[PDB]
Amino acid sequence: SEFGHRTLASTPALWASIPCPRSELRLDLVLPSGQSFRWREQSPAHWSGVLADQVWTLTQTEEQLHCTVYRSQASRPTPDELEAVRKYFQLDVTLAQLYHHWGSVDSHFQEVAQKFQGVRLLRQDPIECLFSFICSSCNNIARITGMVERLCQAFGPRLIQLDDVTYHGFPSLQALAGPEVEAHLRKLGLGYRARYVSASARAILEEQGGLAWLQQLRESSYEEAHKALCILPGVGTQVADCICLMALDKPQAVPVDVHMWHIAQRDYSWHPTTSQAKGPSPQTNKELGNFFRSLWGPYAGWAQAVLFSADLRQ
DNA sequence: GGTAGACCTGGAC
DNA sequence: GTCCAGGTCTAC
Ligand SMILES: [Ca+2]
Ligand SMILES: [Ca+2]
Repeated sequence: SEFGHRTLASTPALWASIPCPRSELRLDLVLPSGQSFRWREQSPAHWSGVLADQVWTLTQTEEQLHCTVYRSQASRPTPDELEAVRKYFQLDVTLAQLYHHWGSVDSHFQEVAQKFQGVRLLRQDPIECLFSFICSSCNNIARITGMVERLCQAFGPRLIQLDDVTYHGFPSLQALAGPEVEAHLRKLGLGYRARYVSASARAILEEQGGLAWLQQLRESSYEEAHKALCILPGVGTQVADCICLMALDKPQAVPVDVHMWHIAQRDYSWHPTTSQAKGPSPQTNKELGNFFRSLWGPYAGWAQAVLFSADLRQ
């Protein structure tokens, strides 16, 4: 059928697959795990969302990642469009190689890795990543997903509509820094986060040099990027790390939240050594992050995703 | 120089 | 009706 969300069976000629074994990527373990909040399983095993300013539907078989895009005449995705999908999932980074290494240096990682293959990091857009995680503060994933959706619906550009779903592109800096946005976001249920959304948008455009400043961070060292990000209102060590890890190419960045503290204590009998406190605090979180980096290496941020993801399913 | 309390809310024991 | 989720900010 020419309407609604497509499926592999429904409209064969509209799909193109990317070679990708299930071992290298599990959509069901990556898309809804708190990295990106804009993907939905509209129909069993099919995930739809905005990717590179267009709407897509993804679904995988044992060895392939099937992709279909909605733009004027319907047709299978082009190589360039697909190249964008390969880049979004950073498929050049071999998960099997990382799993092997982590497992080799962490008997526990190896035990959990057995049942949670295919967990990797998406390479996201800095702006979408920054505001989505500014909303992550003291918040659960489902609720975060709700705010972000309402936000994009209210300030994002309309793309296309499938069934009763109107997909929007993520809002721009200009739109987010616009007048009365805070109040509007409060009516959308963002709470105090509404202020930070507004404040960081203006801070970027009016004090840091705009979009480029943010994008430039992809060429800056992890320490540099993390330092710079914390300048923005509503951005702490936690959010700063999520952004470094998920959108600024800093794979050693490790977000330290309650989940990771629980993992640290329950699975490694970890405890602060250079800190006064016995629990989460600026000093102890920095220490935990260093512990995980020292344990997993340059891609500690990725290893962190595998466990964080497994800890949600539980 | 580290820490307790304010800031918002839909859903859960 | 408290308790809780990928925290951050700032007054002692
Ligand atoms: Ca929390
Ligand atoms: Ca900050």
